[PDB]
Amino acid sequence: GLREIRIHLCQRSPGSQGVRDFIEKRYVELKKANPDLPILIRECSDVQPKLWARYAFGQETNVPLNNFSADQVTRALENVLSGKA
Repeated sequence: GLREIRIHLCQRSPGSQGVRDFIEKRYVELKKANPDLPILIRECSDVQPKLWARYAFGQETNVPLNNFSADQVTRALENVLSGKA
């Protein structure tokens, strides 16, 4: 629903299991779940799990999604990116 999603990950600061879940368990699944969702796993940048989005709405998103769980992040991605922002 957008131009790009770049998860900035790393292991450095506050992280989550929901994030981790997404990262491992849900990665290939969100890649298939949201076909039109560019998915790049990125490295050390800020705290830890930020959601970079650069939508085709042409808006920015770069945010610590530490508080959200595996499915919910992927669905929230769809929420946000296919038509939240």
